[PDB]
This record gives sequence, C-alpha cells and structure tokens, in this order.
Amino acid sequence: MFENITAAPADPILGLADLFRADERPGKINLGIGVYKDETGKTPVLTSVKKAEQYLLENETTKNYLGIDGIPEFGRCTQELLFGKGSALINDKRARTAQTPGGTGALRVAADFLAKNTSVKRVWVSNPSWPNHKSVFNSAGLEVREYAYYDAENHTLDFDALINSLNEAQAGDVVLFHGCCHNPTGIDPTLEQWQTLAQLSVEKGWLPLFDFARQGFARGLEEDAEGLRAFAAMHKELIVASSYSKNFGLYNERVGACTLVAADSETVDRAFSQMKAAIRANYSNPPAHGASVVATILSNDALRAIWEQELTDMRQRIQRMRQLFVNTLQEKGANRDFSFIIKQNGMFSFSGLTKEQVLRLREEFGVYAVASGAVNVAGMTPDNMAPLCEAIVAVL
Amino acid sequence: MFENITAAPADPILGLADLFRADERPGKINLGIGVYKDETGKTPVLTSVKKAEQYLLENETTKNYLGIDGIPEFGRCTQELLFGKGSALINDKRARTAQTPGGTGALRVAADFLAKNTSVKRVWVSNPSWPNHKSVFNSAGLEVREYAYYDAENHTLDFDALINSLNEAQAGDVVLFHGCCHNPTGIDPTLEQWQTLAQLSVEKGWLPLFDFARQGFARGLEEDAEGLRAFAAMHKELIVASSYSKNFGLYNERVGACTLVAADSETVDRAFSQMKAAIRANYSNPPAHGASVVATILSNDALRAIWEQELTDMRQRIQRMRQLFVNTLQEKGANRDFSFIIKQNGMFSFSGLTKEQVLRLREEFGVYAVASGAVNVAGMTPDNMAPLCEAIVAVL
Ligand SMILES: Cc1ncc(COP(=O)(O)O)c(CN[C@@H](CC(=O)O)C(=O)O)c1O
Ligand SMILES: Cc1ncc(COP(=O)(O)O)c(CN[C@@H](CC(=O)O)C(=O)O)c1O
Repeated sequence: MFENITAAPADPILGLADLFRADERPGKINLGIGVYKDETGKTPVLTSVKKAEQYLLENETTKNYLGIDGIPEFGRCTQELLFGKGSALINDKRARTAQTPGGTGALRVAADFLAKNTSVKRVWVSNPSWPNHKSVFNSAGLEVREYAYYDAENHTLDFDALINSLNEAQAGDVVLFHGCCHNPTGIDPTLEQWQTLAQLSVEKGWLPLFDFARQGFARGLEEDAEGLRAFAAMHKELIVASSYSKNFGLYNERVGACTLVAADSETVDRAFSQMKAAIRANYSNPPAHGASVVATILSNDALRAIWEQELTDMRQRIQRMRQLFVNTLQEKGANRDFSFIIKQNGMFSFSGLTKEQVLRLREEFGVYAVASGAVNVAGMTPDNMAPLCEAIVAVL
Repeated sequence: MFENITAAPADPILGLADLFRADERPGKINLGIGVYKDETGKTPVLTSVKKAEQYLLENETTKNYLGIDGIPEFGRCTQELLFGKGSALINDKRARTAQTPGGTGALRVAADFLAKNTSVKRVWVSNPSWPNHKSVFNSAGLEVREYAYYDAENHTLDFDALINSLNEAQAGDVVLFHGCCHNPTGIDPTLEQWQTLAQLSVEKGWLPLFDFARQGFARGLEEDAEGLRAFAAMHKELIVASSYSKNFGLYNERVGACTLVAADSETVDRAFSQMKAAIRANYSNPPAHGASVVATILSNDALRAIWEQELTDMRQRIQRMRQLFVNTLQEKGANRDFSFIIKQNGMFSFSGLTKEQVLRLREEFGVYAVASGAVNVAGMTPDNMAPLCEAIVAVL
C-alpha cells in the first residue's frame, strides 16, 4: 500500500525551522517564525498562566470529557473579547462558540462545516497570506482564490488593487480577512477601510471569515477588534477563528475558538449542530488544559490584570524593536528608507527583501527570514540587532 | 448561507448523556458512556497524573510549539507499549508515531492520510462497533462496510460468520480491528483466533487498522497487545490508533497516538511525511499537557509503578462488578442465564437487551444503557447494583 507514496514537500514555515537547528553556526539569528520572543531570546510561560496552573493543579477533581464545544465560560469569554461586553450579537444569542485545538483547528473546523453544509466552493485569501491557509481549505476540498493586497512598491495596502480583485468574487463566496496584524505583511486596513470593506461585503453577498490570531498585538485588545466589529455591525452571518497561542503564550496547548454568527438564535443553533457533528468526526472534543487556563484568567479580575499587563509588555517590546530596527538600519549604511516599517503592526514585517536576498541572508549570513520575505520583529533583540542589521545591508 | 441548514441528528452516545443530564430523578443510574467510574461513582484524576502535573508545573519553561508529530519520548513509549521492548519493528526503525488529540484524532488522521495518498476506498468495521467509527471514516470520504462479529444467540464471537463476511473484502481494503475490549460487545478474539485472523489477512491483502482504546483493561498491558503483536509479526504494513483516555484517566486532555508501520525505514519515512502534512492542515501540532503527562509517567520508574497499580485497581474493580452483576441478577430473580458476562472484557457488556427493553429500562426507571443494549460495567457500584438489577429483571 505505501510503496509508491511520494514525499511531501517541506512545510514553508516548519521546514525552515528544521534547518535552523541543523545550521550549526555560532552567531546565527532566526527571524522567521511568528512566535513571541523576549529580550533574552526566550519564549517563556506567562506569569498569569503559571498561576492559573497552580490553581488548576489544586482544584481539578476530574479529567472527564468536556462537551464537543468545550468549556462554556471559555465560549462566553471569547465572544466578549471578540464582540465587546455589551454586544447585541451576544444579547440576541446570535453567536455560538466552539473551543478548538488552536487557530488552525478552528479554520479546519470552519472549513469542514462549510464544505458539507453549504454551497460554498471558493475561499478568497490575500496575496500574500499565511501559507497554511491554502492547505487547510484545500483539505476541506474548497477552492482558494487570491486577492491583491500588498503594494510592493509603496509598502502599504493596495486598496484599489484589493477592491479590484474582489470583484471576481461571487455572492456566496467566502472572503478571508486577517483581523489585525496581517501575516506576513504587518499591514492592516484602517477603520475607514474596514468600514468600506464592510459595506462592500454586504452589497456583494460575501461570507466573511475572520482569522484572528494576534488580538492585542497591534494597538490593544479592543482596538484590534474594531475591524471585526464593523463587519459584525452589518452582517447577518459571519465566521470567526481565533487563537490564544500568541496572546496567552499557550502555543503548544492548542487554544483557539470557532465562532459562528447567524441572523438569529434558531439559525445559529441549527447550524452550530452541524458544526459539532464536524468536530465529533474529527477530534471529538477539545483539550481542556490550555482553554481552562484561559477561562480562569479571563474570569478572575486579579489574574486578568496581570495578564493584560504581560500582553502590553509583549506589545511594547515589539514596538521597541521596530523603531530600533529602522534606526540601526539607518546608522548602518542602508540607503533605502526603512521607515514604512514603523507603520506596521504585530510581529511580522514585510522588509522588502527579494527571494534571492533571503537565500543569501541565510546562506552567507545565518539570518533566517520567512520564505515569503517577512521578518519577525519579535525575534530581534538589542543584542542581535547589529549583526542582523549588517547582514541586511550587505544584501540590499 | 445558513438559512436552510438542517439540524444534525443527535449523537448516539453523546446524545444520550445529555438526555440523562436533564432529569434529576432519584435513583438514576448512568451506564451508557464508556468512562471509568470508581466505587464512589466518580472519575478521578490518577495520583500518578497529579504527581506528573506538578513536576511539569515546576519544570516547564516554555509553551512553544511541539513539532507536528509531538513529543519524541511520547512516541517511543507508545511504540514500546504497543510492540514490546525488543520489537523488531522498533529495531528496524520500521514504525513512526504521531501524537494526536485522542484516539478519535488518530483515527481521523489515519483516515485523511489513507484517503489522500492511497488507493483505499473502503473500511470494514465490525457489527456492531463504536458508532463514531463510521463517522470519522465517512468524513474522510472513505466507505465503510460491516463484518459479522457477534453471535446474538450465544453471546460470543461468530468466527465463521466473521470470516465468512470478510471474504467479500478485497485486496487493498482496510479492515478495522479493536485491539482488546471490543466496544460495545466486550467480546475479544482468543490468541488463536488472532493468529488465524493474522494469517488470512496477509494472504487476502487486507490493510489492518487497529483501534486500541483500552490497553490494560482486559487482562493487562502486555497481554492486551498480544493480538496486535501477532499481526505485527507478519505484516509489512499496518496502522495503529491508540488512546490514553481511559488507561490514564486523561479523557479531556486529548492524548492519543497514530502509529504507521511500513516494510522498511525509508518507506515509513516517506509515508509519514504525508501523514504530517495531513495533521498540519488539520490541527497543526498536538496539545502538550496530556502527552507530557504520559511521557513523564512512562519514563519514570517510580511514577510508572504507581501508575500500573492504579490501572490494576481499575481493571480489578471492573472484574468485581462483572461477578457481582451476575450474582445479583441471579439472586434478584433473572430468568436468562447471564454467566457469559464473566467472560467479557473491559468496560462494556452486551447484556442481550432489545431496543425496546432499553427504551423501557430508561423511561420506566431511569437506567441509561447504550442504544445497542450495551452496558458500561464501570458505572456500576455496590450501592446501585440492586436497584439496577431490579430494573433489568423487570424487563426481561
Ligand atoms: C495568521 C495566522 N492564522 C492562524 C495561525 C494558526 O495559529 P495556532 O498556532 O493557534 O494554530 C497562525 C499561526 N502562524 C505562526 C505559527 C505557525 O504557522 O505554525 C507563524 O509562524 O506564522 C497565523 O499566523
Ligand atoms: C473504541 C473507541 N475508540 C476510540 C475512542 C475515542 O477515544 P478518545 O476519547 O481517546 O478520542 C473511544 C472512546 N469512546 C467512548 C467515549 C466516546 O465515544 O466519546 C465511548 O463512550 O465508547 C472508543 O470507545
């Protein structure tokens, strides 16, 4: 049965990582992966988390299965975060949330759901996007088209190009949006743009799918959600996939959610049932540990305060590295302006580098960027900035 | 898009559990879900687990992603449990293991893998079997056929009928086998039958897929792997989906493994890469918590000794309930002769009840069995026995 199986192509992200290890060179930097890093170059366990964990150690009396959708408080807490405390969506019992194994698991779950219960055939993602988007949708047997997004020339959002590709999209098509902190560009729309896209969407019959993997990393928890919120204000239906991997430092625990929104309660309920059937035939029910830690923290005022502060620290550290990066770029001879960087959000920055430049950076230099050409500002440290900056100049 | 979605039917297992949850009548017995219960009628957290979770709490320094296949130690440990310390499959490096979200997760990954990289079109499952089997397979696009297994008349394994039905199975078809403790029948094959089953499988070209969800609940860790080991001794290829939900009481942490076995290390490696690609488009990487717990316990002689003892206690409590159940039934007045019970293994027992009897047994007195007429022996206590049997006799 397996003699003729072909090797699978290496994973664009994961693949690069494997090689980072094998590169046995001393002073090699590693800016190519969307995980948070501290001033010391480590990815620690949050203090709020370690606390929520003592608590769970002390208080759990059973490990009996959660329900297919997971921890209820988990669900309410997420919807609050997404939509806001006094949301009508919430008030009208118009949304349902399923706890899933990470942001990926949600996407997948949303994928299977749509493929088997709807007339959906195509999902539109941006160019560029997180490479894994395509594989997940394609796995559900859905088509993935692409929309223009980035302006290679001006290092900004190509609004017209974007609105222009979107016209090849049919009513009933799924359009995927990065909630904030676009991967891998770091370029997000403005509130005004989001509002324009929102009106367009309803005018056109698109089904919005938001990918929210870094809420709290652009401007702050609430700000970062104004986009989603503008859509939710006019859409009857919508889907949201979120992840708590970056914001809670819970990567390996697989904490995310899939929120389904319908015109009304009777509808989401009917629909949510199919979504649950989908989960049942996939992984059955979710992993408790990380979601539990999340609920505990979001529910306890003290823990939650420590957490938001930890989040703020992470976010500020990033903002520090962008400025420091363009600065050192300048003081290092670079004679290209890297100031657009400063206007970018999140961990990712589309530096401007070329496919070859990237190869070079890593071959000669030991500096590992993303295949796509983006760098993870979060892997930069006051210590590694110089060396890293010399190398980039050396290839411009 | 959601307007006409049709509500999903209730799950045969999960659906009853909920039904049982919305009735607070007194002496309400719950025998229809396959979770272990103690004499107190609870599902406790093992002490070995509690011990391991502290260690983790004390040692963990990061929640950074695990690789697609999870924890290495976890894989080796699983393999040794499965095949034996000195297995050739192990020495020849002929097997690769992916850490998955529970046994359902493993099954689903095996399914996607098979569907996308192979000529498999059908999977043969026993009649009856755990109802979720048909669902995971169908979700992956595979078709499922059923082979006879159970002798309603004699409360045994219909070996002839089984073999006789399997004959309709072609070369390249997947035949699903429950490693031990058949669900929901409790009827397992003898070693001699396994051997017969192994040899016929080789010559007919079936691809064996073993579902191993309760290793340790029949006779013991090793003893339980006997059947798996006979096949392994003469197949070039095979797939193993295992669960640590029951045996470690880690139900909600989602701890399982998918083991792939090929003719050699090069083949296994190439197939495995296709497996990892399947995972990556599903949930991406697995939940660390449960698995670390397993790995830690399995690696430590001390924790290990403690863990095996707790398993032994669980197993012996079930054996106790089997005997007490036939005795009480006996006394309480039953007409039928339920000694066959004694010969069954694990948590379940096909009592031999009809569809109506189960309906009645639950509308009438609040005894909740599985639609199939199976009854979870592990949800029986010395307290609830009498009332239980009283209800049962009332319906024969
Ligand atoms: C935009 C985006 N969406 C969804 C996800 C999936 O998140 P979960 O880890 O919660 O599943 C990621 C993670 N992308 C990271 C890491 C990775 O892809 O493995 C990145 O390096 O871009 C992401 O960047
Ligand atoms: C035969 C069998 N295989 C796989 C699984 C899945 O195990 P995981 O929980 O590790 O995914 C179960 C669990 N079956 C239980 C519980 C359930 O079906 O949800 C049962 O009631 O039979 C099972 O009985």
